[PDB]
Amino acid sequence: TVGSQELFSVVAFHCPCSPARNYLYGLAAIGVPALVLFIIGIILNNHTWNLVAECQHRRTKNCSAAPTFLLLSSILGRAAVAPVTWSVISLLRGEAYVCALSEFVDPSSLTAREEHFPSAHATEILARFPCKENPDNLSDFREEVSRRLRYESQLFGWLLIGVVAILVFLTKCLKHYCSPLSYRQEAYWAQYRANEDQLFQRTAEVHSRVLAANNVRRFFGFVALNKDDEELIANFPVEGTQPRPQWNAITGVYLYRENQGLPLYSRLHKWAQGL
Amino acid sequence: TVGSQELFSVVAFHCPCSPARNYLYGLAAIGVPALVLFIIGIILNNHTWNLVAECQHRRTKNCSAAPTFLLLSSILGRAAVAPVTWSVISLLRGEAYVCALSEFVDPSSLTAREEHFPSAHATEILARFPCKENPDNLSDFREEVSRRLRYESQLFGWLLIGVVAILVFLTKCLKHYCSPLSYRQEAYWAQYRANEDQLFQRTAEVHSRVLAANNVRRFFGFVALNKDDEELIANFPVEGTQPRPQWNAITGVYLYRENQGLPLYSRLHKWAQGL
Repeated sequence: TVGSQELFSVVAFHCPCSPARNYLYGLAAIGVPALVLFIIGIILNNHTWNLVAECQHRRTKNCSAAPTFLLLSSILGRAAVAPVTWSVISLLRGEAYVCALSEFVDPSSLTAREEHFPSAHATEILARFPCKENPDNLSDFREEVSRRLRYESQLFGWLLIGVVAILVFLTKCLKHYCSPLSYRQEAYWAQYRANEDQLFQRTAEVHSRVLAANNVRRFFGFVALNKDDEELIANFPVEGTQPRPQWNAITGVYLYRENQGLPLYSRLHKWAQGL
Repeated sequence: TVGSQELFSVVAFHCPCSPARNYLYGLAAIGVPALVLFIIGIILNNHTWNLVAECQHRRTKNCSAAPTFLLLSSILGRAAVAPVTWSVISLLRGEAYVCALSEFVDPSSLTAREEHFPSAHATEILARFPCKENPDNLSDFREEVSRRLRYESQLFGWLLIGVVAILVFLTKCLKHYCSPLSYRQEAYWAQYRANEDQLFQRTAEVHSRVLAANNVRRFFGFVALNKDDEELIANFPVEGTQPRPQWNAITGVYLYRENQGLPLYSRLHKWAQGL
């Protein structure tokens, strides 16, 4: 609240009342926060790196661009919410759009009201309306064009949130309509991927810690463990880790080939059933 | 004073702050009072009618256009003082001239001050300066152009009163330099014309009254006189009046022919010496 206002004050809009310049600032303050939120949505997502590790060394578009497209749909479903929550919250606030298109209004009524105002004065005085710099001779006209431009901004924001709503609906019906499986089995697959990822993180931490303890014990002569780590060395000994081709056989896109009719829900499962 | 202000209020200037119109009003309020004062100066002068009676039935430009020119110089000396006292008192007041040439100023500084003001707005806002209708953005500019135009008006008024001063000086040196006589004899001639005109008016009233009394006495049987008129009938009887060619021999321009060297100062004197 307090720190939220103290951070929202610097990011707040300040319309530069200048023609052919304010619309560039409006485009920046709309798009560039939406762009950085979009790119950190791709950054925060981990399955993007699964995709790039799938296509870099394998160089395999052999299946199709459609499993990559469904993966990318999950990517943008995690990611692209952040640009579109910013674009609509700017558009319905309308400040960026009035600062954008204040210098594009038909000045005919303004020229009739301002005793034949010339386009050199008209475009510049149109740009000065979002700073409320209109005089008393044009304050009502500035309020009228400000309300019409606020209308256009809010209508564009509502149309954009409507079309992204129908877009997310259509990609859900596409994902369930181009599905190679049920929706109960897709839920089982989602729970399998969550269980495998959580179990794999926990066992990677445990196996890495046991390997580190064996190396340290080889160095010093002993190790410094809590009782939990003493139980870890007691329970799960290691002779050696896993080779890098065997590690490469695990990563990649989540396949759904079915070995001998029985399904394989991930590449680790494919690798385990392959042995 | 009080009635003078009550009459000066209606004749006072009211500048119509409108372009290509206010200068016509300034030209009217300068010239037309000067024109009517000039024409009533010709009307009030009686020697104009002496000139037109000299040139109408005689149709005689036989002497020259120069005695007519000296007579007309006396005409305008009596007359033309009234237009030129009006033109300078309007010009030094400056209101007619600022109302005239407010719509002719170079609007370049006004266009630079008024954010590229167009000539459609500039000429009309130039015309509105003599009503002090400039805003705060141009009040100082209106004061500057008003003072410069007041300068131009007062300088033109001073130059006009200077040139009419040198003009009246040059026509006096012309009249004394193209004089056919002395200046003492010209003073004697002026006193002769005044004495002849006054004596002729008095004896015309007296002789007309005695003729009217003789006609009335022929009608009723008597007359109604005061004691002064009784003395008038007692002193100056009339048999008959004077014929119209003899009356035409009196009127005309004041000649200065000299019969046998001895001068004749007016046409009555010429007529008397001719008998």
